Amino acid sequence: KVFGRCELAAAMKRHGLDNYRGYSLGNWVCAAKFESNFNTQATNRNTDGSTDYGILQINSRWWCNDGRTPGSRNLCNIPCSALLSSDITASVNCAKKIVSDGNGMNAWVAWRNRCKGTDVQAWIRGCRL
Ligand SMILES: [Cl-]
Ligand SMILES: [Cl-]
Ligand SMILES: [Cl-]
Ligand SMILES: [Cl-]
Ligand SMILES: [Cl-]
Ligand SMILES: [Cl-]
Ligand code: NA
Repeated sequence: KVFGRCELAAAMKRHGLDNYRGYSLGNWVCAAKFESNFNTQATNRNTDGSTDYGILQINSRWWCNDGRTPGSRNLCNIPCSALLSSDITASVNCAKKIVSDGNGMNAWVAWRNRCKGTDVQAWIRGCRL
């Protein structure tokens, strides 16, 4: 599923991301834009052999099991394929674990390079929430 901007903001708000670990909802929408273009089906291979999955590009090195990243962990206790669902529940729940790990939203390279320090409230402007 390819979400619209406000549609995703609403889904994220309902699943408790707004101000989760102090990150306002715009930060999460901005991160999803630039990680996946709001597409739950997005996948990208990394150099190390791990793959990033879903709307928040969650990596199989640590967070999910894809059966092809040897020596990796599955800290969210989910198949990576669960992160590609039109239902963002699994992604949001695993994102909460990531953002709690110590590095905040710096875990998301697109967030650090394209969202951090910018006017992220723009991403939820005009939305009904
Ligand atoms: Cl929308
Ligand atoms: Cl947009
Ligand atoms: Cl915001
Ligand atoms: Cl699994
Ligand atoms: Cl959803
Ligand atoms: Cl933080
Ligand atoms: Na893994």
